[PDB]
Amino acid sequence: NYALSAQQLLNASKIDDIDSMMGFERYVPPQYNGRFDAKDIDQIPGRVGWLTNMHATLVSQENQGISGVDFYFLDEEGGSFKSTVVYDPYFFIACNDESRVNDVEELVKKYLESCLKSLQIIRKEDLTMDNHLLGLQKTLIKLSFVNSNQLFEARKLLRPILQDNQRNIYNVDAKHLIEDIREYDVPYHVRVSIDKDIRVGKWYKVTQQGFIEDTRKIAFADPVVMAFDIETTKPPLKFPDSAVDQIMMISYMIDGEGFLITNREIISEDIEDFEYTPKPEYPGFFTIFNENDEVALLQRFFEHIRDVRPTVISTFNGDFFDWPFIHNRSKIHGLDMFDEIGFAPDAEGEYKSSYCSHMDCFRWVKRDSYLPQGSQGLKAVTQSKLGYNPIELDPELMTPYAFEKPQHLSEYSVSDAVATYYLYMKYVHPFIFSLCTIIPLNPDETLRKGTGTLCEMLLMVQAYQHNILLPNKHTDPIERFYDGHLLESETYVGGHVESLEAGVFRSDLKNEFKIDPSAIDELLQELPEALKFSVEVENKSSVDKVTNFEEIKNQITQKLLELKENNIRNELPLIYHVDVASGYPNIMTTNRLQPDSIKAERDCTCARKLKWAWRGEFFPSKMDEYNMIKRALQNETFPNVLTFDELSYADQVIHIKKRLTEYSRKVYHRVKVSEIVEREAIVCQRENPFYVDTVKSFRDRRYEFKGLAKTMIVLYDSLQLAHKVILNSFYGYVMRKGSRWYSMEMAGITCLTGATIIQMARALVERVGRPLELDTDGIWCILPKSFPETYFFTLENGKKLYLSYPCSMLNYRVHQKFTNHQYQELKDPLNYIYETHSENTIFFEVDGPYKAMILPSSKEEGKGIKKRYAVFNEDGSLAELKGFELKRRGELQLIKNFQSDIFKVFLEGDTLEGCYSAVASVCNRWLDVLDSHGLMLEDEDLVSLICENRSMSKTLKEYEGQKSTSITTARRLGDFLGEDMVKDKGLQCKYIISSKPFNAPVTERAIPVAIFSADIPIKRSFLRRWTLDPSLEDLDIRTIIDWGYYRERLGSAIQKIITIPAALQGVSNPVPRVEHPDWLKRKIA
DNA sequence: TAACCGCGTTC
DNA sequence: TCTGGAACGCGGTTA
Ligand SMILES: Nc1ccn([C@@H]2O[C@H](COP(=O)(O)OP(=O)(O)OP(=O)(O)O)[C@@H](O)[C@H]2O)c(=O)n1
Ligand SMILES: [Ca+2]
Ligand SMILES: [Ca+2]
Ligand SMILES: [Ca+2]
Repeated sequence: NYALSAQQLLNASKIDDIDSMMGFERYVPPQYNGRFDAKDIDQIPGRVGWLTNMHATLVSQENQGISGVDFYFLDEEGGSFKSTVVYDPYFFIACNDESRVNDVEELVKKYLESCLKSLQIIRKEDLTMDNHLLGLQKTLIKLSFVNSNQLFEARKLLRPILQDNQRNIYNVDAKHLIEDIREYDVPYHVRVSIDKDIRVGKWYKVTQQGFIEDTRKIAFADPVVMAFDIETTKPPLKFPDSAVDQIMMISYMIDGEGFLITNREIISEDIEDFEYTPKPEYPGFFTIFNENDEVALLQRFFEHIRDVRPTVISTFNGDFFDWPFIHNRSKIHGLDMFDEIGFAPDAEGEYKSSYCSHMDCFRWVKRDSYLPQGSQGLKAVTQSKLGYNPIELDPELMTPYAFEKPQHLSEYSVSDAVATYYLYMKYVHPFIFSLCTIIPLNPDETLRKGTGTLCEMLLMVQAYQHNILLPNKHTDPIERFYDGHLLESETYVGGHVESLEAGVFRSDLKNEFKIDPSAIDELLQELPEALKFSVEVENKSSVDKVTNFEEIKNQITQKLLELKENNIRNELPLIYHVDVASGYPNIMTTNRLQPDSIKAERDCTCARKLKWAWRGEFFPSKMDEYNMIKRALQNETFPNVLTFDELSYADQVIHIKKRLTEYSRKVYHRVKVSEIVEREAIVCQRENPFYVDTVKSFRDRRYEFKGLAKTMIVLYDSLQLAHKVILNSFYGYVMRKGSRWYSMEMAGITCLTGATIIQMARALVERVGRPLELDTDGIWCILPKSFPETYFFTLENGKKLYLSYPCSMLNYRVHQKFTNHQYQELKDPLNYIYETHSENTIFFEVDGPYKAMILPSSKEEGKGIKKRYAVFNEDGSLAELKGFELKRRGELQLIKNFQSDIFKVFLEGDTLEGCYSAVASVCNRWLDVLDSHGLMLEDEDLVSLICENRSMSKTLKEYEGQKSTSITTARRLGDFLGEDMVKDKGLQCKYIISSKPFNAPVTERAIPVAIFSADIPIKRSFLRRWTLDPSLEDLDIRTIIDWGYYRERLGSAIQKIITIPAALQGVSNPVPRVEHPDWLKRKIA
């Protein structure tokens, strides 16, 4: 009813009251009936402020509310204010016929009498419309409304008329010309922010005309920024519960000033003031508020937020723990957190306020940090991004340390707060607010929304600003068939990966090369052109201004000629990485790839016929058994009591696929059948390049960031990764569900074209050297030391121009075989003149030379290991480590600690055999611990090394009908500590494999490690039940551990990184205590 | 055995 | 409701 506007107006009245309490009274700008000129900004009457936030709202006439957006400002005088803007929400109607739009308009004027406020004829460009490249536009009816509810009230009324679309059959209505509705699902506050070009993070003069952007102001304003971490009482071996657990202490930092509140009914002593300063750039003075009760703690917390009026509250995982814990504690205690500090949970359950953004730094880590999930806890993030190791305390030991050593518990509390404040200010604050200047979202949404949604935001701004009609969101095809088979998956062949060699490759050991002579012949033929290519395209200069071109040319010709006569050679190597820079982006731009450019047979040489690969996974069942399964389901009854037809089409196909899955598993002994079909698609080179240019803009931006190559802050590159996070999702947005611009064809052209390029690079490197590993756009390789390497052109300006022949010899061939000579661009739009030119932004980059690269080998004959290796810089430091369990989250700590200790030893020795002998000494030492059943290890160190931690993605209940060590652990954790420990997601499952039950699967022998920290009577009872050994009396873990399972695991690793690779390099087993697979035993003969 | 799955990584 | 992609290692399951 109209009550929705009453509820929403009552919310807006309490928000206004809270805003005023926090210093955000509404500012109405002074009247001026004079002209608005940007140069007159100081003359126009108004208020100037830095935009920090923005929220949609409902306002009254100053009977139903009017939609608007409050904008929250920080003024130059240190104060603050908010200012509202009113804007009628709207969406469009498209027609089937443009000669009868007025007939359509009349009908809509009557059906939506109680909804419509305005109606207007708008013209927009439709990229799906014929001859739209010659100026043709689509006519639309723009329906406007007072507030957002009346818009949704219209959409509810138009759904009947849309779903329908009687007379004598023997020889139209105004309702049947309504085609679809467009731009109906744009979030209101985004619609306003886009139409008015208003962005958080920019300065404005709020005037009665509008917001006047003040480009003179360069820096951000300085908001009051606050961060806090809460520590609570925790049941031993169990998780905390707001229902029964109190808050020990809240620790927080306002603007570099640290504060700590203690609950004196849980904290055993009044704590005196102290300081925690980890690095001198992170100063932590801390003042303590030793309050007696939790009430006095929650109230001091609330009173302090009201005092400092903070516009940014930062947390670390505060949406899941801190905020809902404080909320529940305050509700138990009669406090209403909303009336206190204006904070409350929203639909997604996160905690937000109107006057203040809540910045959970965990959301930044997960999305934009480019950190492995095994390093996304606060401890790791602090080390990698802040540069110190913070205070640590066993969570099993926080609750009792409240009484025994209170100061120690407090030292941990401040540590969490100091890390969170400075992590926010040095990383999340600059990136999020700067991203708000280009993305029409408030800080809360810019921090949390998926990168795919950030891309749609950027693309919608371009579409609106070129008057391009938005496409509706993609609707997923519920069912699709191939050759009569139900497809369970449609996809494209993506990156090309190749393991080519394993073993140890090091700059101080010679390698055997066989140099194709025909390869050097070609390289000599293309050398002159490719050499001009380096100065004029790679370096953007002129061969005439060079002074050493022929010198360098002759020097390169010699090294190649020698390697032509002297083909077979045994010399020291050149370890190199070669990668295409912004590869997938540049491939799309070079080829002018955008979803609206992919078209089928149409009148529309703007061909760009490009190839992609289609892979389909279909049920082996034919359509006839599909119908049988359907009819069988129809004869069945489903719950909500519901016939199969009463169900939604999607739900029906879920059922059909499930029963079809079981039928194929029996009758066909399979579930899916894969078939790869090569396909071709047309890419028009004259389409509106709004998508292509949006990617081009962000790519050129990241080039600048990377161009900040320093040889004192490197955080510049800490943001180039940010541009990459957006660019990568620009390639993925085309396959995203619910996308407005979708084309599998475009994503497949990008992948297949990239594979073609990387295989061309490999095809020549193999004829000139030895390629080691290849993945998507990169190639790890070793080249002879006598191959032409680095050269500097001498310019008449005294300038020096880099030249890596190995790179430019490939770049020239790329620009010779993959250049788009069909790129067309609008020269003069007034008379529609298009001009064609050749475009190729695809370039390779080089890394190295590197001291050492270690590549592991498979346990299966012939196969290699992909996406895993270790590289070392010439100074001994670790350059790259990829794939190994050391980095991965939750692996057997023994393998992680063995790998950390083993890789650095691959640098010692003066021969390939001596390297393996030194690395084997470390292997035998680890084997000694496992064969010593941990005799020289403390029981604590042994559990740490022998425990494997796994994170259950979902809840145990959703894993029904499935067996896993994580499931068995979580089930056994429930039987011992209650069903409450298995309620939240992300359950970390720490377990140990037991020897008994003998002859039993590993999954049935996963004992949770928390049982060994339990009471001695509780220990035996559950161990007995889990070993199936009633006689059990000994409980030393050394007696229960299946030392053989752990020895086989250590052995598998030794075989893949050392023994089997050594055999492929000719060396004999360097760890005979680890025996070779039988196939390798046979090969030695 | 061959086919498949969950997790967490490299692109 | 909100929601970028595919290729790959490893240790387990099932029938
Ligand atoms: N999280 C990621 C990382 C990479 N890619 C894809 O992998 C391609 C190549 O990977 P990479 O070389 O890491 O990306 P580039 O953009 O080429 O970056 P760089 O300049 O470092 O080579 C990217 O273009 C992108 O399409 C992706 O889709 N998602
Ligand atoms: Ca904490
Ligand atoms: Ca790349
Ligand atoms: Ca790179």
